[PDB]
Amino acid sequence: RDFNNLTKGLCTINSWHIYGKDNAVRIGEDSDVLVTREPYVSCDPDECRFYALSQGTTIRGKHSNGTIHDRSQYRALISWPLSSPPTVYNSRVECIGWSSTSCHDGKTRMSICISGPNNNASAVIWYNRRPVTEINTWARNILRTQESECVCHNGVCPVVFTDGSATGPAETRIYYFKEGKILKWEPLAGTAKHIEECSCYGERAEITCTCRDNWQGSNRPVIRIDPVAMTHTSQYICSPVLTDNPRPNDPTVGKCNDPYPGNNNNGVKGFSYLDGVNTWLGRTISIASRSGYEMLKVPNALTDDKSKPTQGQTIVLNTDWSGYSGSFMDYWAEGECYRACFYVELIRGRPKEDKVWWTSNSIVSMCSSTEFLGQWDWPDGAKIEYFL
Amino acid sequence: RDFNNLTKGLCTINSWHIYGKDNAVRIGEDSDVLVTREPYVSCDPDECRFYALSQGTTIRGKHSNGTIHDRSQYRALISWPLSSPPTVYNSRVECIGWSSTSCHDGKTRMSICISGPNNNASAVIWYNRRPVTEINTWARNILRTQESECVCHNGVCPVVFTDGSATGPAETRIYYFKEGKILKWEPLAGTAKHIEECSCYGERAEITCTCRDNWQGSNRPVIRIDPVAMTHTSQYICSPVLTDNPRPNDPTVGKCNDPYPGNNNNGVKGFSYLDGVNTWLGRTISIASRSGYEMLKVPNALTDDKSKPTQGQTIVLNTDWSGYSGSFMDYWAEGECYRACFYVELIRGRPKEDKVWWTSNSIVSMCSSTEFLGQWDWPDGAKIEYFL
Amino acid sequence: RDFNNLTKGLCTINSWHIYGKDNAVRIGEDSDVLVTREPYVSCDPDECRFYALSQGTTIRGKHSNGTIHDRSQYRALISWPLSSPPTVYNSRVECIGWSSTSCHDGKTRMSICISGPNNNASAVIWYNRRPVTEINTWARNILRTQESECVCHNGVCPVVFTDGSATGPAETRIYYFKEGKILKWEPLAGTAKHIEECSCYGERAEITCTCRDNWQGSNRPVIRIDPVAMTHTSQYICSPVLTDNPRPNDPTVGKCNDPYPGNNNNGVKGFSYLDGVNTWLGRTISIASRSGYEMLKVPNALTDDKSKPTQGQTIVLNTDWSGYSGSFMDYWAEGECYRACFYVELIRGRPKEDKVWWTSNSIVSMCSSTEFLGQWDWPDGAKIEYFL
Amino acid sequence: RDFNNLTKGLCTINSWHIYGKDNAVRIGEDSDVLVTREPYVSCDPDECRFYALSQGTTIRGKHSNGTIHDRSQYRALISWPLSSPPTVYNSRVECIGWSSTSCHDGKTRMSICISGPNNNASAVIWYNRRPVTEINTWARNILRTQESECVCHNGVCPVVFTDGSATGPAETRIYYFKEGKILKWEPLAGTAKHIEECSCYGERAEITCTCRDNWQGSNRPVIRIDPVAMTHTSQYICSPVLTDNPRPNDPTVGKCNDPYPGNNNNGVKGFSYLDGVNTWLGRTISIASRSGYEMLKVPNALTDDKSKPTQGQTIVLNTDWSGYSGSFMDYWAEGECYRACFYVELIRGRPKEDKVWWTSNSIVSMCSSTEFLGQWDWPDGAKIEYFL
Ligand SMILES: CC(=O)N[C@H]1[C@H]([C@H](O)[C@H](O)CO)O[C@@](O)(C(=O)O)C[C@@H]1O
Ligand SMILES: CC(=O)N[C@H]1[C@H]([C@H](O)[C@H](O)CO)O[C@@](O)(C(=O)O)C[C@@H]1O
Ligand SMILES: CC(=O)N[C@H]1[C@H]([C@H](O)[C@H](O)CO)O[C@@](O)(C(=O)O)C[C@@H]1O
Ligand SMILES: CC(=O)N[C@H]1[C@H]([C@H](O)[C@H](O)CO)O[C@@](O)(C(=O)O)C[C@@H]1O
Ligand SMILES: CC(=O)N[C@H]1[C@H]([C@H](O)[C@H](O)CO)O[C@@](O)(C(=O)O)C[C@@H]1O
Ligand SMILES: CC(=O)N[C@H]1[C@H]([C@H](O)[C@H](O)CO)O[C@@](O)(C(=O)O)C[C@@H]1O
Ligand SMILES: CC(=O)N[C@H]1[C@H]([C@H](O)[C@H](O)CO)O[C@@](O)(C(=O)O)C[C@@H]1O
Ligand SMILES: CC(=O)N[C@H]1[C@H]([C@H](O)[C@H](O)CO)O[C@@](O)(C(=O)O)C[C@@H]1O
Ligand SMILES: [Ca+2]
Ligand SMILES: [Ca+2]
Ligand SMILES: [Ca+2]
Ligand SMILES: [Ca+2]
Repeated sequence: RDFNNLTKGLCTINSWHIYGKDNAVRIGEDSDVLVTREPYVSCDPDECRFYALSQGTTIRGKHSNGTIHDRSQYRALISWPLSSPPTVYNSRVECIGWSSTSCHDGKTRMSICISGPNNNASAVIWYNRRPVTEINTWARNILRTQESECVCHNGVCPVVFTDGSATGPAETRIYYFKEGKILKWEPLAGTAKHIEECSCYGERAEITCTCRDNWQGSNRPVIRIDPVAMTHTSQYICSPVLTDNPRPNDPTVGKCNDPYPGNNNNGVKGFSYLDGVNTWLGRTISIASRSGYEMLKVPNALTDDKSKPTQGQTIVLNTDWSGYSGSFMDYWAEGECYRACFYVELIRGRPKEDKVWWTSNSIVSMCSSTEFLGQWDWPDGAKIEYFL
Repeated sequence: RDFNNLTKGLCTINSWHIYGKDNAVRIGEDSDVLVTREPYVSCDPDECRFYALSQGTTIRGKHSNGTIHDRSQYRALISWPLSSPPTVYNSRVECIGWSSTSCHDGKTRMSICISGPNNNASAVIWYNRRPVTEINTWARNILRTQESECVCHNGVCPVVFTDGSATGPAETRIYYFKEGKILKWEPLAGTAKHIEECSCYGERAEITCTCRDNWQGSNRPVIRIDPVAMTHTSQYICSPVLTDNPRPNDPTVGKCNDPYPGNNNNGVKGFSYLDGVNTWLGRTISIASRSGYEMLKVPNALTDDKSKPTQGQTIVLNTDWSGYSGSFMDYWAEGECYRACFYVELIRGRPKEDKVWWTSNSIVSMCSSTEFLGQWDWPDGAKIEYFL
Repeated sequence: RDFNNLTKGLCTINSWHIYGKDNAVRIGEDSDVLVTREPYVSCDPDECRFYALSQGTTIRGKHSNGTIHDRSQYRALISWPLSSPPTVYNSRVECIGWSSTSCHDGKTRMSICISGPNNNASAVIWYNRRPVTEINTWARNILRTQESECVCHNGVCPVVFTDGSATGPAETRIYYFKEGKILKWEPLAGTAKHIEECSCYGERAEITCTCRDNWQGSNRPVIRIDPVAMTHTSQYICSPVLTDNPRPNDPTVGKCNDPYPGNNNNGVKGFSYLDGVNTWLGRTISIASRSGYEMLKVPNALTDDKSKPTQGQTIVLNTDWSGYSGSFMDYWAEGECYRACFYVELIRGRPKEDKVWWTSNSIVSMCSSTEFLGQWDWPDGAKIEYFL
Repeated sequence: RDFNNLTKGLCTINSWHIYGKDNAVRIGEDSDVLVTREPYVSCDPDECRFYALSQGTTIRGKHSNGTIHDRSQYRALISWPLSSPPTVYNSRVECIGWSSTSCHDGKTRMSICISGPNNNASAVIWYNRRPVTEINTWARNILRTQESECVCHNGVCPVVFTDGSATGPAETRIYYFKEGKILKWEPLAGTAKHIEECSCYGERAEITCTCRDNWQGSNRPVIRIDPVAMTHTSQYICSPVLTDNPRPNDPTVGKCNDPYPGNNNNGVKGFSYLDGVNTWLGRTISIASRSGYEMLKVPNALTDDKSKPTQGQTIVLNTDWSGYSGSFMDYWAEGECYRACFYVELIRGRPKEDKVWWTSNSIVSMCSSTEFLGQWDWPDGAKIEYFL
């Protein structure tokens, strides 16, 4: 009933514990599970849920053929109970479209879906499950947003959008929403040169987003937002522990204010928690494909251009498929600190497994522990041969 | 807890944004989706839902054979969560029958289903999910009603019924319900010559219904209802932009008080928003079949017999199947005006696609934006060949 | 929150309107619908539901083979939303067993299931969805009860049980429950000679049950219960309009205090509303099998041994299968009178349709109207050939 | 809203009445039922539910192949409505892992799941459906817990864990949780020599757990816990009525403080109610396999090393498969005493039925009656041949 404020710091991250896993592809082999991609997790004050972009067809359905494609009229933001699969029967549609974000402000939820042709897309902003505001494309080139949850502070929920080229300069804007209405927007500033798919979290009245530089950067750009002043800055993770994909091999020195070069015109959505010595980065294990997943403790990664790992945890083996990854937290949990969480999208099917005509995924997520817990690896678990 | 009153005017309609889409036929290829037709959308104070007439069988079911037929003992008004498909497992039965309307009065919902043989049908009026009033056929020839939501003002919810010929004069009545009980009824008056399937909306204490003249009219008849005085008038859309189907080509001058001739004994359910310069008409793109769908801004369409379009938006391409269309609004949304919405029924199967033995549909709906948003088209999306 | 009292009389029954229909066999041809039999309907203060005895298998399932049998360890009382089918996914288990009754007292629901071998059955009485009281077989021969709803007055809910022979004298008891606990029980008294499967309703502080005399009677026995005094009487419907099945042809004079002879050791569950001139009897149309269903207005049927029909309504054609029938009312509806309702079980499969190895049913129900409504017939609607 | 206290004694157990049965394997032959094992039952103040460890696949699914294995990344604690089957669509995930316990403290529920590799497992303790505490393996050898409900008193919920060898001494700890946080833990004390899979219940401020001595004991070890002092003792059931499996034949004298020998390195989860003369033991009927199930009244079983049965009830015939068994009660029921309940896991498939490639189960549960009720037997009911 009151707006949530980001009054807590991050809990100390000494390891990662299992939080949720839906095993959707394994289950959907013989049940009515929707084809998805671009998943995430997001909490309300009373419940945490899985989110994704449906493809408007089940995996066993004949319409799963062609679901490698990102943008169609048959996609929607859906949510469903934590660690359940996204089924026809339990999935709740938040809005229609092929790019999305969602977050709860303490009173109710804002959800945003973008749809349309590449040269004529529009965002619709829903609040309390009703449409409130619409925003037309400004650069006529795939208006797109975070693909993971936004974050609110005292009713203000900033959102990062990009419109324009994926392979060159583009037009990124930060919109400050309150009750679904635009209070303010700003063009991107600071030293980040290209922004896509920001993964955001909040602590002590500041919002930190780790994004994707698709054009040039194999280091990740970072936007930090003041939701009270409604202003921001941007830079890159200084660390030579490079966290995009594909990427070149790790150097000994990163770049703070420019893209680390070697790979152009590609990338993957990812995240980090940047908190002094309590800093952890996620990356694919493979430098070449969306394969494996690990967390690395890299003290002062944001500001130290020579920072290297001091601790890690494997999440997905390099012999298993990963995908997108992003940040969320339960802002309504008990205790004195916010417990960092993340999910990894485990992509199955095309293009890496082309004996099937579909592309989908399942989800695994973890939250931080102050213990030093033993590690397991967490693969999707399905046998593609079963679908043949 | 208090009855809703129609105290707001329409918001300015500068374009249409995507509101919901269930992709039911695509999904139902490989999941337990009910065969439907005659869908619509209707809001409660806390939730908006999809509605339709079930055929009492799934699409993949063997009993889907013969579902081209309109009236059987196996039909029911069902509702289900917005943008979900109507499945066996999530569909809520409102009442039994093969013609329906439904609306929430601010306190609770009235639903009306008609059933019976052609010469002996009866309406049952449910209120708060209990049967309250029954009305026997008066002309012994397919008692039938709106096939989209009714509208209430201070507890009074008028409903348009017709009984008698589809190809000649018939007996249309306006019933004024309150808490499921008949306060009053009137025979149709004014200059409309035949009435079927009224699509209604409310603003500033007046209810406007755009209907179907099946007998002679390719322009659409309009009934306007005063729910306080419980009186009405009727006429036609004066505009030469003709909105029934099938229809002749558009002339340069319409008819205000008579059917525009050229096509007899056929039609399709449709709608309009008639609000001075803020007037938008829906129509099929094709003059010959239920094919394509567009919105056209036609200032003063109701009263100006030479009014032509000043703006439009394609909703469904002429190379895709459409169907019935109708009006609803979220009367319980925030803000200072009512946002116009509509749905289009996207019919698949018979008679146009006769390699399958069924007829069903999916739903797409839009609401108005005060922005000038880019357009997409929104087809059903299923491949009939998959069902062979 | 207070116990319901039976303070109203019956509404005037001038005809019957459609109330609910699940089309379960049609739907279950291609969806996960449970095999059932012995269905009924029962209301809570906020909701009316369908009830039946599951067979613990779907209709398309291989375990549907053998479901002609009445009593197994795999049966349960289930309930589900009105006019939905009883599916694996929406069916709520009330208790385990192969004979049941259920009713809401205004505060919460009592449900009773009997299970066990023929010579060692026991009833368990649940109240507020917890087990409270148990009753062991007293005659060691299929302890059994109503197979339709019980009725409560000020917290007292009487229930009719029988234990002993189906083809000879047996031991019938009336148990008076309050909050799941036995206040009192009585052995059957009056002139009814054999009692099974009582269909009960309540009005003006009196409960009337129309039952099945399996041993000798083709007229139906009637128990009338005073739930305040906790006493009862019994007799037969005096009317020569005979309402059991199988039965001989109607005579011109019935029997008030003895079984009307001609058919031994068989019958079907049925019901009536006995209310002076406002008296309506249900029966199968066929005298030989569970085929067709009609309602007949038979003024003073209970007390007039020459009473004949003055009005009727066909519910199911004689060319369609029927089955069990029973009474319920919405005791929590608005208005000044209780509206009589009933359901008919539409049995499909064995023994009448033996090309399938299963037996199941769907449900149709009607409530009374004070109008003289036109009639339709309401068959199950499934094609058995589809299941071959 | 207040913590529950164990203020009542056990009701007198004169027999066992049927409480719930899901028939999951029968149903899942033709519906989307999850593969499970290690089930139990547990009540909240408003609802009792079935619980089990999913295998993250349906039974008909191709991924059911290999589900004989106990520990994978695809397992989760799920719960679902009482006597329903665990389906994809109705199952709620409590946490991720391959060993679990769960209990409600009167205010909210604690659930515990352990996951990880054998040498590096960890428990996560959820409370109010959020992760609160984590515990790393202490002996690096399959950290594991009860596989049935825990019990709380004034907010304190003790839990028994074991880590280390299954075939030798191991390290068992009793953790005392309150609101998901560790108040205290103790190493196992008393004369029990090996502890696994404790089945617990509470009465008069004391918690009694009957466990599994896998290493040496065919009598069952017992831990009794004081949740106020947070202290415990342990011993064995003195009775010569031996209740583990496999086991040697019953002797005439048991052992109170040592394992009864004859069978090493194997066992099954089981339970008892130890209450002076009101003492009942469950066991498999077979001494060799998980076959049959009976309850035996064995006065003073705990303390009398010559105690023999005075009464019994067969639950599952020796010609039917059983499995794990455990205790729960509805601590929130009305009345003056706690009614003892239990479930039996009915395992189907491997290793005993190896013509199928899966292993799963269904559930049956009973609660005590103060009547002397007739008995039935309660098999799983599925035909394995149907799955071939
Ligand atoms: C809105 C949209 O189409 N987003 C798509 C993006 C963009 O193509 C890139 O961010 C380049 O801008 O990336 C994906 O293709 C990918 O890499 O898996 C998936 C995603 O659906
Ligand atoms: C999941 C999986 O099998 N990953 C393998 C990948 C992929 O096969 C290709 O990168 C895709 O083209 O290749 C590796 O050489 C790599 O990139 O580190 C090794 C890894 O074992
Ligand atoms: C009650 C009823 O049968 N309504 C049917 C109507 C009427 O036939 C026409 O309005 C003529 O009166 O139109 C349809 O056939 C149609 O055109 O798709 C469908 C609809 O189910
Ligand atoms: C969805 C679709 O394919 N529509 C086509 C229709 C139909 O084929 C017929 O009208 C049905 O008989 O025909 C058109 O000539 C028309 O009417 O404008 C062109 C349009 O492309
Ligand atoms: C408890 C029980 O077995 N009830 C069964 C009864 C009894 O056999 C009769 O009432 C004779 O007592 O009738 C049926 O067989 C029937 O006629 O369709 C179905 C029902 O399940
Ligand atoms: C549903 C149905 O087909 N009913 C028919 C029944 C059954 O075939 C047999 O009674 C069953 O053995 O037979 C009749 O002669 C009858 O009894 O009145 C006519 C009726 O048309
Ligand atoms: C955590 C774990 O693996 N538990 C497994 C246990 C242990 O192996 C034994 O208790 C020996 O410690 O027993 C089972 O194998 C069994 O006997 O059916 C099933 C269960 O899943
Ligand atoms: C369910 C079942 O069939 N149980 C039978 C079992 C099993 O076949 C084997 O014990 C498994 O190997 O064997 C018995 O000799 C036994 O142990 O008492 C008899 C019993 O009838
Ligand atoms: Ca990049
Ligand atoms: Ca027309
Ligand atoms: Ca009889
Ligand atoms: Ca053992």
